[PDB]
Amino acid sequence: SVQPGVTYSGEGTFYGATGVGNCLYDATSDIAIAALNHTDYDNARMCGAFIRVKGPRGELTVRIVDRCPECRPGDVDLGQQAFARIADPVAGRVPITWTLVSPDLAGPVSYRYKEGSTQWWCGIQVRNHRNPVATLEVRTGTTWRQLPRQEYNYFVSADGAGCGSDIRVKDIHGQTLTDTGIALTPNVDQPGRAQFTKR
Amino acid sequence: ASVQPGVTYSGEGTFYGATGVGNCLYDATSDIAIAALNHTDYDNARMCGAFIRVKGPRGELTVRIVDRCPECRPGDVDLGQQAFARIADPVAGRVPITWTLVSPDLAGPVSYRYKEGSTQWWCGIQVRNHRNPVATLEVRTGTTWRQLPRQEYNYFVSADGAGCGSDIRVKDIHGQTLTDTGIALTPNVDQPGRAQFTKRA
Amino acid sequence: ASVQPGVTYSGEGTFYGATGVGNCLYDATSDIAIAALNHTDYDNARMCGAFIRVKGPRGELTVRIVDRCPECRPGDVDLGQQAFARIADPVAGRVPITWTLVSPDLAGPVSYRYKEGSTQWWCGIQVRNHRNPVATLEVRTGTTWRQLPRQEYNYFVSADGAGCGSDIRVKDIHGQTLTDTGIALTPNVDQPGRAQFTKRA
Amino acid sequence: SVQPGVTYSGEGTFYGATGVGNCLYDATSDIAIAALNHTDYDNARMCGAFIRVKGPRGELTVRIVDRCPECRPGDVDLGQQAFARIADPVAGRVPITWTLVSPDLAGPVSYRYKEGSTQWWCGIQVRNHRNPVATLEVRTGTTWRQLPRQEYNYFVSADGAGCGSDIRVKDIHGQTLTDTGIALTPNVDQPGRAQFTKR
Repeated sequence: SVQPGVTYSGEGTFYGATGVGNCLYDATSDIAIAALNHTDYDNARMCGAFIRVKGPRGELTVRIVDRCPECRPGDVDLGQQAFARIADPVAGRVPITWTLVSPDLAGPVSYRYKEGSTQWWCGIQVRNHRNPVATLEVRTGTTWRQLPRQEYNYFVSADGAGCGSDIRVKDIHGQTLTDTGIALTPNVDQPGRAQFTKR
Repeated sequence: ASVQPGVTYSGEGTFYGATGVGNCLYDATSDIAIAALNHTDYDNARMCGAFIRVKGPRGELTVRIVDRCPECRPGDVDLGQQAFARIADPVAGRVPITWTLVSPDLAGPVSYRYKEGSTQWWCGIQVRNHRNPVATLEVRTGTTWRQLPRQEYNYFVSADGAGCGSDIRVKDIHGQTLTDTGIALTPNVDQPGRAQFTKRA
Repeated sequence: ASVQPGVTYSGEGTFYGATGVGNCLYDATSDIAIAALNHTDYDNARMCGAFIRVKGPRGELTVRIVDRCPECRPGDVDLGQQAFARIADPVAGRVPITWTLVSPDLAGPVSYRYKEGSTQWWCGIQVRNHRNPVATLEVRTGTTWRQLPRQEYNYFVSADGAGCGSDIRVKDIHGQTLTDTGIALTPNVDQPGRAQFTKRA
Repeated sequence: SVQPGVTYSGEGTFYGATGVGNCLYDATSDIAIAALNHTDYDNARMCGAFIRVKGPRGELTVRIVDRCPECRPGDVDLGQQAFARIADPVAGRVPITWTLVSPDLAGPVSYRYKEGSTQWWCGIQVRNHRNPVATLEVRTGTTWRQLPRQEYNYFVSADGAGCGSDIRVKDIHGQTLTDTGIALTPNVDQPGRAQFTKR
């Protein structure tokens, strides 16, 4: 699995990325985006990860927004303009190396309840996270309940437990941020009060 | 993450020739109160070592999960032969059951076991004697911590050796973390930690 | 193998900006009647290229499956935006639908496409223009045949190159086999076979 | 995936095999049985496969009856007495090489309906097959329906379609055997009329 501090080798390709994809983020005007190969995508664990990709002609930090099912471990399918920053587009497929980075990013994490969320059933997506998210939990009285991440990058409470309650997220470095006062309001990005530490 | 505390599940109970060995990679035991859990609820070993109180037509018994039943449906439990006779007529073969996760009295702290062949270059760690089911295990890497993915065979594995032999911390399904140090990198020896998870009412 | 001929399914229809590219690895198309199928029913690309007749409040439309929708539930279809408007009011966004597999009129035989980079050491073959969903693909190895496993990206792959460039035979979900020869080991070119699967009433 | 005509390398271990296991076969007095590592087991595709295993002290053909989740690709967890034919039990873990074989085996294939099979739901297991089975289908009028194999080595018709009808099985070599007159009778092994070719 993808780990910080490790340089991976693979192949870079490109596609018509818009920001929509398997991570269920919104379309973006930012070109520095990519789909990650299925293996490394890891059931959305790498959604929103920033990776710095080196190609024959340059390097660029991109955000993972999508999954590439036919790409092999180590492979990255960059957006068309992102690819042109690191390689000649005529080459089509080029050697790359890349690493997971913890970049500058302003503001706190935010939370988005999935369409149709209520106290009976809900899903939560984390947005604006500096480092990849490992887990999400919701408070159930005196204890907390982990919500399983789905490949489409929402953490789901299938029976509604904890929906509308306190939320806490833990990144891949082991840091936990706890958030109160997130309303049970589908389709709105709600800021928390903290960001993960820049590593 | 189907199985949740505070929920009563319905299903069918069957039995098999359980010895204590199985998909959770625990040891043979003389204890009767053991069972295999259906694949769905087993949940990639998240329910390994869980204690569930099972009610059948002839009684109730708290059993620990030591194995996985691939053909059993959600809600189903394949009990050890002697455990089944405590809650049902063995001649029946298959009976209606209800069950729930429990947080029982348990003596001693959690323990850790390094997998055969573990070194600083590759390792796996199994948790033993945990009062509540374990959700996650991490090892310390300098100033940060690294999650080790649990395999279906109930070891949390560090494929590149990072954190092997370092501090360990485990988080149960209720959200409580226990941190342990001084666990030596010694394969196939159970080593006690400092504490047990809280008993949940 | 959830989706079966002769069965009608209920679910929810939504829409997305479909261009024809997607998880089935087909080419961009100007055709209206395309859709993504929910992950469960997509079934590891078994439903790639399936034709389903979808009914919504405004009427019915036969669409071909070109993509997979991971967040959609069993029974759900994520139609192309223009296709959706044939069966429902786009302002509604999400509508009840019913649908079933169809065996439509289709011109010409099946065709085969070797994946980029296919050689004697590794190859993948995609089937195109098939009237009914494909179940299996095999390549001839001397006196026997070898199944190539379908990947979720809708190529049947020979991981070690065995049978690459050999005779090919495909079996549809109705159990009919078509055997084809003379398909060259030439990546990125659609090569026609000699026959189409039977039209099923 | 496991193919004929290839020599695989791995490690041999042993366990208390009785014949019961992930393939849902019955207990047997034959000691020449083994569990195959999860990857090569391949969702029961290798259930009932015969593999010839060479260890440091001997060679033995065993039948796959079970799955070993912690074993790596190429690894075989033999029954205790089978292991003792190819290695000293005190060694515990030994290098092995093995191949998929098409051995002598008498009688035709047989079929077993799973407990609880009816016109509304059924499962079918194939027994006494010389070569591994790839697919099983049941006849639905003028067409045939593939039944998906489960990891527990029954092919299941979730809605009962084809249950009690004609059955046909195709082995990994591409040979199809068709059988009529198999009754919808749970828990009995019913012989077909043919065996797969000895390759």
